[PDB]
Amino acid sequence: AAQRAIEVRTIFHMIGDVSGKSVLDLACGFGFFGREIYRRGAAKVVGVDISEKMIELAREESRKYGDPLEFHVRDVANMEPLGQFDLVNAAWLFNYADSVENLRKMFKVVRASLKPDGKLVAYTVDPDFSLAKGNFAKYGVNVLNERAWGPGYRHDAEFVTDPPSQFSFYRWSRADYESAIADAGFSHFEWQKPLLEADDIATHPPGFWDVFQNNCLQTGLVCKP
Ligand SMILES: Nc1ncnc2c1ncn2[C@@H]1O[C@H](CSCC[C@H](N)C(=O)O)[C@@H](O)[C@H]1O
Repeated sequence: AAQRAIEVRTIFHMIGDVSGKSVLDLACGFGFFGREIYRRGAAKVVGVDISEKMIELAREESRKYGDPLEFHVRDVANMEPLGQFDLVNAAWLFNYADSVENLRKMFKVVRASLKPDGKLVAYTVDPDFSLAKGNFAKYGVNVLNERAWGPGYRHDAEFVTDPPSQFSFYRWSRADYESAIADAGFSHFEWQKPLLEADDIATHPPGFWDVFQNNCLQTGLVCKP
């Protein structure tokens, strides 16, 4: 999966120095980002996922490496309050909101989870992605279709793995994201193009990254109270 290196680089560029910070890792899966955030010096990391199966995995991972991550099974859109943190990290949370209403609830939960000087770092589907402009299979995500779903779009996809793992997500428009951000009470936000570097260009055949730059499936997003 060639895209994961760039995603990790972009996320940690947005996060910056985590030393001594408290961190809430939303849609945490098995804990990849929260666990690495801790490795780089975070004071405290809490992970939340809606899947009991994923949290069971995430807890076994922390047992294997002996790290102090704490995990919770919760639906972020309807989340029991969990305190306030210096940093909320949300890699692949918002594209699982199945309605604009649910996207807006998620941004409100995030804002309630933030200290006044805190920040949200998020990775999500670029609203401008258009399936016709090029698939993302060569970067690790095979987008199979694109269907209108209310004011947004539904995509069925699969990770280019063995076996290829199927999943489904939602692409909400930039205007709906920015409305959810503003109405949740974030005074500032910035979209972050993924940090494709000269080193990436040099280590791949010419033009390998053209579709990635012309029709990126991913985007970063940083919001501050
Ligand atoms: N409403 C919701 N609340 C919390 N977690 C959710 C959710 N909808 C989907 N998820 C979780 O979000 C995850 C997306 S996969 C991303 C996992 C991890 N952040 C990583 O980057 O590796 C899945 O584990 C899924 O269970």
